[PDB]
Amino acid sequence: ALKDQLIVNLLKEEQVPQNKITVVGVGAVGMACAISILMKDLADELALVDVIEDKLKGEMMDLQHGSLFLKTPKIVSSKDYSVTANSKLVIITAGARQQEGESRLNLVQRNVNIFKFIIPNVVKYSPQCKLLIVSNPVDILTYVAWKISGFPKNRVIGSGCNLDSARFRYLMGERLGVHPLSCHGWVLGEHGDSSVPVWSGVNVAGVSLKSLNPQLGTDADKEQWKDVHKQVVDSAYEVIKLKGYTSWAIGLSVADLAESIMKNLRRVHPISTMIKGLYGIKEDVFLSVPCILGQNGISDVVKVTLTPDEEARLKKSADTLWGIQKELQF
Amino acid sequence: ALKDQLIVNLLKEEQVPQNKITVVGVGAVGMACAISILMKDLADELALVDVIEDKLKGEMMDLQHGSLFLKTPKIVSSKDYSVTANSKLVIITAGARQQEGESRLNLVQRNVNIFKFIIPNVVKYSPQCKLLIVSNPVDILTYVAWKISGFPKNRVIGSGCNLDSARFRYLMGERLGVHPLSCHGWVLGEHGDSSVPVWSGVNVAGVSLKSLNPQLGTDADKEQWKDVHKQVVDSAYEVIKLKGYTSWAIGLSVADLAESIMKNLRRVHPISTMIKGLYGIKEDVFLSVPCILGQNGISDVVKVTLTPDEEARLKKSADTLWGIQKELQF
Amino acid sequence: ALKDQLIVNLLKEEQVPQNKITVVGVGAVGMACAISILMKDLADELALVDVIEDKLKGEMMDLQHGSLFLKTPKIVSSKDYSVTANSKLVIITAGARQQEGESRLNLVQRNVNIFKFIIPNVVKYSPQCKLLIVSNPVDILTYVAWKISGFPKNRVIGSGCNLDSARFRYLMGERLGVHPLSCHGWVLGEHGDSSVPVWSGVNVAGVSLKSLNPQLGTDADKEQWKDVHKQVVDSAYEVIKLKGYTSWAIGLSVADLAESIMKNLRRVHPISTMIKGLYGIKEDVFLSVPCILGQNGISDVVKVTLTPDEEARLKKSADTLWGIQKELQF
Amino acid sequence: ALKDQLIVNLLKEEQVPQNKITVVGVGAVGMACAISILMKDLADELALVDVIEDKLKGEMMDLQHGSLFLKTPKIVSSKDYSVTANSKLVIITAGARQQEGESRLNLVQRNVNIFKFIIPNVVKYSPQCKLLIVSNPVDILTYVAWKISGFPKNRVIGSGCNLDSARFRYLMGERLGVHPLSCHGWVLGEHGDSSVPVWSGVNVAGVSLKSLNPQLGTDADKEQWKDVHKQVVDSAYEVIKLKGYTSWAIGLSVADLAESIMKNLRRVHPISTMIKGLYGIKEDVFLSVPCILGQNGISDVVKVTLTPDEEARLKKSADTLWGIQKELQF
Ligand SMILES: Cc1nc2ccc(NC(=O)CCNC(=O)NCCOc3ccc(CC(C(=O)O)C(=O)O)cc3)cc2s1
Ligand SMILES: Cc1nc2ccc(NC(=O)CCNC(=O)NCCOc3ccc(CC(C(=O)O)C(=O)O)cc3)cc2s1
Ligand SMILES: Cc1nc2ccc(NC(=O)CCNC(=O)NCCOc3ccc(CC(C(=O)O)C(=O)O)cc3)cc2s1
Ligand SMILES: Cc1nc2ccc(NC(=O)CCNC(=O)NCCOc3ccc(CC(C(=O)O)C(=O)O)cc3)cc2s1
Ligand SMILES: Cc1nc2ccc(NC(=O)CCNC(=O)NCCOc3ccc(CC(C(=O)O)C(=O)O)cc3)cc2s1
Ligand SMILES: Cc1nc2ccc(NC(=O)CCNC(=O)NCCOc3ccc(CC(C(=O)O)C(=O)O)cc3)cc2s1
Ligand SMILES: Cc1nc2ccc(NC(=O)CCNC(=O)NCCOc3ccc(CC(C(=O)O)C(=O)O)cc3)cc2s1
Repeated sequence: ALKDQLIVNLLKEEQVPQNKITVVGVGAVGMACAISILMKDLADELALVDVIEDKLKGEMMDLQHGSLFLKTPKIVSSKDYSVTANSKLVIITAGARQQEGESRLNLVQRNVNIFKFIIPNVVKYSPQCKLLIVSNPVDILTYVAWKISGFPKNRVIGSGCNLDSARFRYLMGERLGVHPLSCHGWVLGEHGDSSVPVWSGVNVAGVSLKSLNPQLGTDADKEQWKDVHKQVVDSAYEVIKLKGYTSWAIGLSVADLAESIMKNLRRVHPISTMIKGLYGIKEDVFLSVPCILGQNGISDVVKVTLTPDEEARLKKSADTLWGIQKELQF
Repeated sequence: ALKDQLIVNLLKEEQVPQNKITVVGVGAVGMACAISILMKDLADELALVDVIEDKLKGEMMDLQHGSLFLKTPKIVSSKDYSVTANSKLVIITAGARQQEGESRLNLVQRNVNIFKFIIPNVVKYSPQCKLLIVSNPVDILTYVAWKISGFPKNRVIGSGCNLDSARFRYLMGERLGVHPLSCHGWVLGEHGDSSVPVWSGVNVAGVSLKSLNPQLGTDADKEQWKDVHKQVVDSAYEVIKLKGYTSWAIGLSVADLAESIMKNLRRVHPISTMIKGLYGIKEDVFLSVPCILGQNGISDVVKVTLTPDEEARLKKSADTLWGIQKELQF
Repeated sequence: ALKDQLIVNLLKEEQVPQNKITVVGVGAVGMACAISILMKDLADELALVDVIEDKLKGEMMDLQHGSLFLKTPKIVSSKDYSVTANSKLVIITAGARQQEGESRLNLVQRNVNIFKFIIPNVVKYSPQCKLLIVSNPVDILTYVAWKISGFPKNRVIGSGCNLDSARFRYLMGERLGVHPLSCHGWVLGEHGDSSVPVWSGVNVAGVSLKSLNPQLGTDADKEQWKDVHKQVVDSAYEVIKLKGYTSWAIGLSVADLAESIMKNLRRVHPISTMIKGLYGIKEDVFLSVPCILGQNGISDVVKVTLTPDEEARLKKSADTLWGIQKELQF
Repeated sequence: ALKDQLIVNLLKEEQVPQNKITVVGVGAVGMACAISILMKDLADELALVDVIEDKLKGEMMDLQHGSLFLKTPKIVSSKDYSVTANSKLVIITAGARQQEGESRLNLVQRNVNIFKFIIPNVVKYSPQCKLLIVSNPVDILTYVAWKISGFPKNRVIGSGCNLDSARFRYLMGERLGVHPLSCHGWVLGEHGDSSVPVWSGVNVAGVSLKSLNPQLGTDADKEQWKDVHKQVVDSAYEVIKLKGYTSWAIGLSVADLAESIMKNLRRVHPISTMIKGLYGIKEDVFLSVPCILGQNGISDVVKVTLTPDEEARLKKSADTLWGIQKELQF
């Protein structure tokens, strides 16, 4: 053989991948996550899983053809979950998506049914994984993935409001003529219609915008900053109306979270987690609050100081989500 | 105003972008080129152009929303070519695509018609840009864009065989158990069924595979390495059949060329250029040969020593292209 | 020639660089600025300048030998300023450095004299550049460089407190178990002994540390957070005592500024700029305040709401600098 | 505590890093390896070891201070090897370095004595690590480290000719006006005076320079390409004569090797390995040959087909190293 005439093997020792990531679902969101992760050099192996065999194989092949231009030496795929073995991170992007004028909360029964099959199959092969839930409704589905997997809460994370806050900072950046990296502002609660803009923490270089304009984000606001949060809520629906779905911003948001987990950065992200005990919330509600994210998932929660109004709205977001949780049959 | 209570403006000046890239066409190919260019931090401004307004705006907004995760501070879009003013590089991804089982050569007239409108509009707003042609049949469309633009040949580049070569190195690497970066092999001529594998130059660490296997790539080869090239040829068809189209591999291949251009790397890439005078070729045929690629586009061409068999194959590829090319009127 | 047998030249176009950066001074600081800039791929051309012929050539050569691992195709050096022609960014690291126990302010006469020679020569060859002053005392030398150059104030930037702030954030991060990227805090004023910690602005996810601990930064503070600032002020001296000089942190700080400038990011950095007209300062004092940094240098200043105490501290920093500055002759 | 008012901890756990790198020795080379590894985002933990306590603490602090601009969340140091625990890769840059005009082989006994202390300590704390030997004479010290460690040969690697080859490629690139990435040349054998240029493998885009110029690298060669190899051999001497030592190029070469290891790349590098069984070498000689490098270190070796003269030159290099490997007492 040519290979043996060219190369002498000196070590047969087959090995386990050290930094493996799995993406479940090869729809537009799943593939945006995949390409983003590959372009950030986060994994030594990427596995893709779906139920549509041809689409799955075609997606994997297309990525494989780009290997010369990447630094992820192994890209694999299968409808079989054995292909996901030894993953450090499992990203769940499977399920029904909302039509225009349909709530993400309306996806609940359909996506819980899909999760009942995916979750156990996924956890089985990767004892060291963190579960990163992207599928909607993300908050409810992070709670669902937590209850089905039986994982500790630190290991089960929802992409939640990382994208909402990225949109909030883009929009604030645009109004102020400043890069989003230097515009700070938090959108917490549901990754949906009940999200909460934390006006009290909106700042540039530590300067509170609300200290400058105390009416910031109210109906009394001369510059109607509330319209920025309105634009954040309406973002998915405006883009869906235009191109039929969304994929790039979410793929980059998910890759941002994968980077913190894979590199143990311990950076703070507004992501879906269990908030029972915080803000007088006594139920097992999952929703976005600032979390410290690293190699063991969420190791810590940032206790944001909310004004009674921001706190009322966060509790309103938690009540909405709890009501929806009351519909779950396991 | 809040902005004025927060920020003291010291310079109101609206300066020209210095590293601008335009992508014409927001189909799956154009969007893969856009995402890859953004992940590679190649541009300070990205412009998108298409004819379908909602789609175009939606793609732009989706990319805009991921700004927090990027280093490209301005992403714009319009059907109007004024949006492309002062681009350093304009990437053409517009046009008809082949069906599964249809030659790229069969798109010629449809894409020539579209190029008759696109090219003068690009030239009007960026008369000093480098034109990178991706639309199929790439080799013929590069010639057509060169004829329409009136640009010198160095500034009209076709993505050509950059991808065929990346696929060849991926397959070679998978057979040898070596990363494609360390597997060298060139696929030249038409980015199509008449491409030419240069078996004489196929190597690992400067070790000629042909010196180890004199029948390498021939019908008489025991290991049938010619099948690797057949897999390169069938790549697009295979992927179109499974997923419906191709995008990721071409998007990374285009980002690779954009990088050599934007960064003046002077790396060698197998890309579409005029080959009149080489290998006894008399006509204005454009096809892939190893080119030195930098800030002024194609400055030089590497003279590959071809065997009588490889030469004959390239001459036939040149022959197939001119047969279509000669008939054209625009 | 072998080059002509291998390569056919198609274009004899001289080529002018598009993203050229010059580093004046090949001392530990200049070289740490160079390697960081090179590893962030910010330039297509790097030029080095010094007065020690041998040191200059050796450093230039050592960088050149790493070319295969870099994306900067041209590395050049000379004692002649013609080597720096057409730079977009010129980083000044030439000058005397302070001993242990000596103030950066004591370097003023030696460094003003050196700048009288350097600044006109840089300005002669790069009329479009941004001048980035690193040499000490940075705040006074920025003013000196601005007065000599004839450049508008937006294009004369001091590295200032970008380092002091990175140090503050690292220590804050270490205390909190959070990445410095998520620990916000600002050190303004002189890059020196009179720098000002803006406790009122110190926060994690928008949560004011001073709201949780009102005693923050005072002698009354049980956790002695004032010590974080004392460690920031003592940093250079502590590191000089241990290693003989500082280089890695300043090099990364400078490369951070180079990235916002070269890439037109419009990020907010605490860098040296004219403060006349803010905080009741009546003289042409240059010190660090949060600035929007882009392709035209400093376009805007963020007006920080300082507590009376923090403002008095800032005004004392300004007084300290003017004391030195008013005694200058050039 | 302010930390606890701000943060709620979910999980008080053992933070064993997953991608840990140790650099032993904080001289100019060790620090160039450290900066290059940090700027390539290869590790989640960097540990520095040295015998000079103040110099070590100063270097650690200086890097730590640049943390905000990095993605390596923990940088530590100690003279005690407990700090190196659970390293994936341990880089040895400790020992005497050569003076102007002193041979690397002259450092042999001083460094062997140092390796008798270092190697058992590294092994005690990271028994499963890959050992990357940089200290000179690297070929000999890789054999020394292998014998002392008792590690299998795949996990004991010498930086070897990776730098000699990058230099050769830079010089060839400069001569041809092509980026070093597209210029292929291999320098094998000792990283020093007896290194071997493989003229038969020198090429651009699979085009052999020797087929174009049959006298390439010989005395008869009109263009004197043998002078390119002489410059590779003289490089460290020329740079030591100019700047006092070398650092940038080796640091970048070492980070390149660290990248193949950490990311399981399976790239081919000319590195120090046991060559017993090749080219008529019957003894335990370590020297550079092309090696497939990944997560298990060197798993395979490319059998380079050398000319009778190139083979003779390699046997000569092997004879030189074995003669001295016999000068060893440990
Ligand atoms: C083996 C199996 N086991 C189960 C178990 C349960 C279910 N259950 C359901 O099927 C749930 C009901 N389904 C919906 O109502 N879906 C709403 C439509 O939403 C979408 C979602 C994604 C795209 C992809 C799209 C893009 O990503 O852009 C593209 O790429 O084409 C398009 C439309 C099915 C199976 S199949
Ligand atoms: C038994 C079974 N096993 C499997 C295995 C795989 C699959 N495969 C798929 O179903 C793939 C196709 N479907 C999807 O990709 N759906 C996920 C969409 O998730 C999101 C999440 C967030 C956004 C962001 C957006 C918004 O929040 O709306 C905004 O804010 O912009 C958009 C869409 C099906 C099955 S069935
Ligand atoms: C304002 C205008 N001026 C003109 C002038 C001329 C023409 N020219 C023609 O249309 C002539 C007919 N062309 C073909 O025969 N097309 C073959 C099918 O090729 C494709 C190509 C792309 C996709 C898009 C793809 C993606 O977005 O990735 C997806 O999924 O839809 C789908 C099918 C159109 C216009 S519109
Ligand atoms: C007057 C007018 N102005 C405009 C302006 C914009 C648009 N917009 C579009 O046309 C967008 C939709 N169309 C496309 O995206 N088509 C481009 C397809 O190009 C490629 C190239 C290479 C590959 C790689 C592949 C292969 O080579 O097959 C392999 O090898 O894997 C695949 C597809 C239409 C008009 S009409
Ligand atoms: C053609 C010319 N025209 C002029 C005109 C004026 C002046 N003026 C002065 O010379 C000013 C007087 N100098 C001092 O008092 N120096 C105090 C200590 O400064 C340092 C600085 C750096 C290092 C580290 C550095 C290294 O070791 O060199 C490294 O490699 O990192 C060590 C000590 C010189 C020239 S030369
Ligand atoms: C007529 C002439 N033309 C030339 C041309 C070139 C040269 N060449 C040199 O002078 C090179 C050697 N000199 C230096 O490198 N000195 C500048 C050091 O600048 C800094 C800046 C910041 C820090 C950060 C640090 C701190 O602030 O102390 C902290 O906080 O950690 C440390 C040191 C001399 C001449 S003379
Ligand atoms: C018991 C003990 N434990 C310890 C622990 C730590 C330390 N610490 C140090 O010894 C640090 C200071 N010493 C060094 O840094 N020396 C190593 C230099 O290594 C190289 C390697 C390659 C090149 C490349 C170059 C060339 O090959 O020359 C070219 O080709 O450009 C240059 C220099 C001492 C002891 S003693």
